[PDB]
Amino acid sequence: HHWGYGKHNGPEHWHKDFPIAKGERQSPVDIDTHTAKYDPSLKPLSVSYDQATSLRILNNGHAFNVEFDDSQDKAVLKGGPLDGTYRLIQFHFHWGSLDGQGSEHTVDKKKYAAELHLVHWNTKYGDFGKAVQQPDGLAVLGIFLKVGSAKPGLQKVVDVLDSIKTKGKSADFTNFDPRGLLPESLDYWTYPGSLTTPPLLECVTWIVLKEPISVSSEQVLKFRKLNFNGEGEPEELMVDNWRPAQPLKNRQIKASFK
Ligand SMILES: [Hg+2]
Ligand SMILES: [Zn+2]
Repeated sequence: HHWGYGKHNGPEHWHKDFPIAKGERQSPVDIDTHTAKYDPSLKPLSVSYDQATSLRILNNGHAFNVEFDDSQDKAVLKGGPLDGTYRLIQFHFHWGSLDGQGSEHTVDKKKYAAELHLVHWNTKYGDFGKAVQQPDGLAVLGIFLKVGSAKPGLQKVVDVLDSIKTKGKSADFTNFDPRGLLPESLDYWTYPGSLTTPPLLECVTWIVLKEPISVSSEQVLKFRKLNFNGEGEPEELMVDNWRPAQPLKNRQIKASFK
């Protein structure tokens, strides 16, 4: 029926409705740190989130998205391997049922507890919908989360989850600062890829940060209390909403560091 992460509608079934699932630049991928090419020409990343405007948080049935006002250049990403300005439209997470899994990208086969995706679209294309029709239409910042100390800047998100337990529910979520989720260093790996959930469009320039942020056991625990299902339906815990690593094929992963 509709895609999901269960045994009957999970990642291994996606190709039937979305043939691109077996494409040439699918994500996520395993990052082999020993064959990644240090590219000294890669410029530093420029994250300008000081004027970001969060608007709402929403349980969409596969994750929860925090949406931002992208009608103007308020929170943008540029620099790095990018040409042009990309606007932040939303961020979400992928997590596991256990601390030993949850991330989509892996480093030398290592899986993290979760992975944060900050989705941006290339402004030269006018809107998000037009951006998804271009090979350089999107830029996604991937940040790994490991279990340890609590992340202060993440608590506001955790506290509001109670209000959006089921699919379709949303809540106002203004004045949230995404800078509170960034690690200290901006060193990264980058390769050409795709969205990790259907439609799985190959329009993404992935920028995966080398340094993960840490969150407490109690913080990721609240993520696991969300439901894939809508209100009044049989409860299905929202856990393991991640896609397995895909073949790298004819692609080179470049590192901004050495
Ligand atoms: Hg595309
Ligand atoms: Zn994602």
